[PDB]
Parts: sequence; structure tokens; C-alpha cells
Amino acid sequence: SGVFEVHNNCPYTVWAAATPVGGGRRLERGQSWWFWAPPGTKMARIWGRTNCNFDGAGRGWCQTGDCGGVLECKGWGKPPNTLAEYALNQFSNLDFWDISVIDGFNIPMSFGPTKPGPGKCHGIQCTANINGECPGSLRVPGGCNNPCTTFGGQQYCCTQGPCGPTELSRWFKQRCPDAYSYPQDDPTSTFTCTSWTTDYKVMFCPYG
Repeated sequence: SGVFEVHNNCPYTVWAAATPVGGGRRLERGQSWWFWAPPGTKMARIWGRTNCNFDGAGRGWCQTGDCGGVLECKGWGKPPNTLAEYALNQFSNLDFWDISVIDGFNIPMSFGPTKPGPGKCHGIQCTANINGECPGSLRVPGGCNNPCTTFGGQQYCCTQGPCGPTELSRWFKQRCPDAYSYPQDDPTSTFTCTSWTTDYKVMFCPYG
């Protein structure tokens, strides 16, 4: 319960990050990072940072997902960064989790329970070649930004009230049907498992 394995299967190095628990860890291909989240942990995210350069003290910078120039993240990363989000022991004894591209996409990833269950408690992924097919307007080095990051505004960010899918969010949704494509993409993007029944695993580049 509450245990996360973050495994890197990408050809390149990935500096894993996680908040509010976890921190960060350099992961060469084949390596795993294990951390535990106390029961009740909410608004948590796990992500990978690419093309980093750190000194001996842990200060540096990353091309994507940079969390304030430090290796062990205390805060969120700079988009674009594919996200695995979770909240344990929420209402009705359920863990709520998802993969999100609301803050862009940088690395393909899978996210799922170690002990599956009925309903939505099964593994999901977002492994489409988003970086290679990314629209020119959203394209950045090593990633593909969500229109809310690139353009801003209610239409894409939904800060002013109800919003719906846009041509750009749909572009993401077509490639990753199980991931959050825009702020209010809730019905087809939320997955759950009964609390205290399973651990979780995140993999960067499942297919290599």
C-alpha cells in the first residue's frame, strides 16, 4: 500500500521527480526508483525530466520538467511534462489516479496497479509518438505543449468556468484516449482502485 516503483526503460537518462513525497532520482535505462506515500496523500504527481545537467551539489537545469534548478524536487516542474497523478484514501475508500497531458507531454509512460481489481483498476498508458507528430505551434525542445500552456485563455485553461474539448485537446485525446487532455476531461480520464489493496508502477518508455 502506498508504494511506487518508477522505472526507466528509455534509451536516454531520465531524472524522475515526485511531489509532495519522493523528491527526485537520476535513472539510467533499466533502473527503478522506489518511494512510499503516506495514507491520505493528495494532489501528488510523478514525472520525468529530460536532458538535465547537475553539479555535485544537486543544482542544475533540465530541458523539460525542471523543478526550480534542483535534483530533489520540492515543487512542480516546468511544462511540458507527462504526468502520473494520484491521491490515496479519498472518499469511499478509493485511490484516484490518472495520466495527464494538461501540462504537456515529454516522455511516453504507463501507469498502473501492481494488484489489479474490477472496474477501472487496471493499467493505462500514453505512448503515442506525440513528440514526432506534435503541431508546430505546440512544439518545444524535447516536448509538446498543451494549448493552455502555449496560448492560455479560458478556451484552453478553463479558469473562468465550464469548458469543452478543443481541436487541439482532441489531437492529444485521439493519441492517448485514457489521459486527461484538457482541464475538464474528467469522465474518460479518472481511474480508481480500492484503497489498501495495491501498490503502483510508473514506467518511462514502456516500448523503449
